[PDB]
Formats: sequence, structure tokens, C-alpha cells
Amino acid sequence: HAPPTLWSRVTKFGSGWGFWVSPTVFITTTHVVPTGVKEFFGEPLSSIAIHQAGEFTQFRFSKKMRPDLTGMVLEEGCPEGTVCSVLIKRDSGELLPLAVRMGAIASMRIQGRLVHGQSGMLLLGTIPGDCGAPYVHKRGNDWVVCGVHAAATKSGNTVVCAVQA
Ligand SMILES: *[C@@H](O)[C@H](C[C@@H]1CCNC1=O)NC(=O)[C@H](CC1CCCCC1)NS(=O)(=O)CCCOc1ccc(OC)cc1
Repeated sequence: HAPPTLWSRVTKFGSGWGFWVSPTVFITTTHVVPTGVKEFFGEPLSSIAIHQAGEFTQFRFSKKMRPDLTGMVLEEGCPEGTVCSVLIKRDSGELLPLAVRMGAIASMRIQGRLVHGQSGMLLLGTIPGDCGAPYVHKRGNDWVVCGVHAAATKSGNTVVCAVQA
């Protein structure tokens, strides 16, 4: 049961979504970031610390963009066998949380790109435009985010999230 505040962190961005880890840190999948844009959320690129690798992108802003949020833990993937929720938002507004059992972390070549990824098997499917949606799981009392949606095989039952370096 992801609460409304956790859903409110999922944010429309470029050709997909991103996720507010904290009031200043925003993560997404690199390939959804719009490329001829010089401002993100009213901020100029010069005010954003940007870290990117293996299709995982992090922005750190110079000002509290989402002061309503608490900071939560961002992990480099999760343990194999962890069940995670993919907090998918559709453009219609529909909320679609997908349960996924996470497999191994690995380097992957997907449509010509290197992805530092973690595979997962769904337990509905994903579509173009869902990329950047967060992979989250509960750590007892709290929620942990550990990936952003990147790919789903030809089949449909396996998904890939990019994870931090
Ligand atoms: C989001 O942009 C979209 C989500 C995806 C669309 C179809 N269903 C989904 O969940 N992701 C893609 O379209 C993805 C884009 C690439 C772009 C470069 C960076 C990586 C992602 N392409 S794809 O259609 O998902 C590729 C399908 C093949 O999937 C795999 C998965 C694992 C793997 O490792 C061996 C190889 C290929």
C-alpha cells in the first residue's frame, strides 16, 4: 500500500517520469530527459548538480523544490528475491502499482545502450512512456527506492530498472 505522498513523488518529466527522493533530489531514466531543454522545473541547468550513468540520472537542485517531502533512502538496486512495486502513473492519471520479484543486478545492452540494470519478473504490463517510474519497497516502517523503469522484454513478463552506480 503506497500512500498518497509516495505517489505524489512520481512526476511527469520529458517523455516519461521521474521521482522526488527528497526535497532536492530527483531521479529518472536518462533517455527520457529532454535534450534541447535548458530549464528543469523553472531552474536553469547551471543550478542543478547532475549525475548520470548506465541510464540512471540524478538531479540535485540548489533550492527545496518539494519541501513537503521527507528524504527517503535511495539504494543501488535491492537484494534478489525482493518484491518491489513499480509506481506507474499513466498520462490519464491512472495509478498502476505493479508487483515485481527482483532478480540479479547486471550490465545490459538494451537497444544499443549500456544499462546498469536489475531484471525483475512481474507477479497488467508496462508501455512506452512509463520509463522513469520508480521501483520501491518497504524497509519495515519506511519506503526504499532502488531503481527507475527502463525496459521490458519483447515478451512482457520481465522488466528492467536502471539502478545507481
Ligand atoms: C520507456 O521508455 C520504455 C518502456 C518499455 C516500452 C515498451 N514496454 C516498456 O516497459 N522503454 C523502452 O522503450 C526501451 C528504451 C531503451 C532506450 C535506451 C536505454 C535503455 C532503454 N527499449 S525496449 O523496448 O524496452 C527494449 C526491449 C528489449 O528489452 C531488453 C531487456 C533486457 C535485456 O538484457 C539482456 C535486453 C533487452
